[PDB]
Amino acid sequence: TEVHASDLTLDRFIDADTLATAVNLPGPSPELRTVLLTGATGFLGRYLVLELLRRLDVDGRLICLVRAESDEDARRRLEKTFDSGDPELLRHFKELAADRLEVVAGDKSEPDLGLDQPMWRRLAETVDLIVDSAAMVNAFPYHELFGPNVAGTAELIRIALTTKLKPFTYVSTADVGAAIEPSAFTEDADIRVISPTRTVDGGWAGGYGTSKWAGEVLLREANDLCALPVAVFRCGMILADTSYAGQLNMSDWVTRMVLSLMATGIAPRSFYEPDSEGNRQRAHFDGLPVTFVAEAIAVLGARVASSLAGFATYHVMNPHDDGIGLDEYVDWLIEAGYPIRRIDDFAEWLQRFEASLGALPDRQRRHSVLPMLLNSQRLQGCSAPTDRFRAAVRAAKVGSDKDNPDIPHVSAPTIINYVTNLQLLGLL
Repeated sequence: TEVHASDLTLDRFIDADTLATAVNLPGPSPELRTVLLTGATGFLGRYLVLELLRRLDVDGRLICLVRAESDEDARRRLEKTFDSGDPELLRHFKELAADRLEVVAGDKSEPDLGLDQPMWRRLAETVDLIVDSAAMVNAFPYHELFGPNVAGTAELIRIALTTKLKPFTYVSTADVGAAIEPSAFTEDADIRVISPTRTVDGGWAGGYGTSKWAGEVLLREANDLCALPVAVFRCGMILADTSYAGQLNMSDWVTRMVLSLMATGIAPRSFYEPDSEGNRQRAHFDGLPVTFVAEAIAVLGARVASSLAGFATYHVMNPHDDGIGLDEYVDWLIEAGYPIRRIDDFAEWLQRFEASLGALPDRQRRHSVLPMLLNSQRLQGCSAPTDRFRAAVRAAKVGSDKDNPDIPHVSAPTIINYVTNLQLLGLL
């Protein structure tokens, strides 16, 4: 069935009194004291916990909405996130969280975020910035129910419109642009103009692209109606990195592939079409380390709450023409001494690869790329533009290198860290 942008109007989710008051609500406080974060337990979210606490002053407070039976159960579920076989991760967390961290039980999709009236009112009064982080990022079994998704974003927008206007940071995805003409899929575009309609299946469930799309559309509406300051971050593939050990996005294509290449021992000569002379063509994989992405999001979203007016979208992606793609990742694994070899003919590799995945133990096979079965050599970022995000990264000096700040390149230790992590997790 078809869902239209024109149908995702705020009046269908938020009461008129709230919407009317919001037009005359005082514009945001330029002071960043209290931040509300959703999805703190997620892969990206846990990194945003760390980065948002770093941005906050000694008088600052981060409030994490977490799914649980009680606040004790929520605070513990999040404590366990940073107690994952790395003592340095736990030490940074505890230090940064000390007296500045509040964790509350609740569901984004439930009315009032599943919170008591006094808590909800307190949040509406005090919150200076809302950060809406996708609990699942880049997952293969991505199957989100559209109803609860959309209702959730509307509930966050509602708290952003209630007592004072709140800057809203929304984690989105590059997949929003899957069905859109490449020239039209830009950072400046109104998502409602360039993508007026989508589809869901018969069970009202949507793919990653459609899920985030609806959120962007609703935020555009909040911007039109009420001048809500909004920052949308469309992320590409987000990579585990070496900041901490043991932090893996198990369900994404990359983690599954590294697992599949390792456990099978076999890679192809090239993942991409060879040239006329049969040789390996320059390629680029669009991946960013999670540390960078969390930092970028925390820094660029937090500065709206300075007091930057307007609707902003950023393409959080790796746009370098650096010749660093899937074949290089394989090169790095081989060079590190891992038991992986390559078959010349892509076609043979693929027949053997599929067969060999079928021979693996139950758990491995399940967390591999084998379920994703449905092709052929790839083709080669430079697809989607990154002008706004790149300028913002350089302007805000996002990253370690404060002299030449830029979007990083993927290097070998990041890839090797995938196998290291998979071993600690028992999967290899």
